[PDB]
Amino acid sequence: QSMDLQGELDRFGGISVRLARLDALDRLDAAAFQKGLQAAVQQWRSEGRTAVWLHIPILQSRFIAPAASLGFCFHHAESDSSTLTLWLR
Amino acid sequence: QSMDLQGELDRFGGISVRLARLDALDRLDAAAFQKGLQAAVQQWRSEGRTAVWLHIPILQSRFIAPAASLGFCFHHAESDSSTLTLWLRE
Repeated sequence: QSMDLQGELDRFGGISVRLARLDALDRLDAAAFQKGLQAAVQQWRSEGRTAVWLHIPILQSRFIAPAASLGFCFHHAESDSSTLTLWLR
Repeated sequence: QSMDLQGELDRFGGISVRLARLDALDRLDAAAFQKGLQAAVQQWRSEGRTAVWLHIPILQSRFIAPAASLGFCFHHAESDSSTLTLWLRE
């Protein structure tokens, strides 16, 4: 198998990933994340999820560009974190 | 012989740095940017500038965490770019 992103389903059929839960110790390599996020996104499409949300603390921003390469864009940012989203259907 | 960050002086005595300008070909190493940013801020602080605003296209987000390590925080982030800031007047 492969990387468990610990996605939380919301009431609108969407799914949320927080990097503070997934990589609590800030030890996760960006390329490995890209690989896990790519595989997760493929899975979440074929189960008819509506959207994916990625919440990324500022010091963990290494995860943004690889997410972006997969379609994610900025929704908003607080001073110390950002939230990215990918619309699915 | 420090790296030129190609800062743009605004009308309020602050500096804008735009990664679309500084690294148009998307070839600049994140660590090299950090070292250059650090030095640039020393210079800007010494010359009494107001603040720094960093504009960073989304695919170039490797530059954020290093900026953050020097005290920058998000100002705004939407769509395919984000903006970071560091207030210099203490």
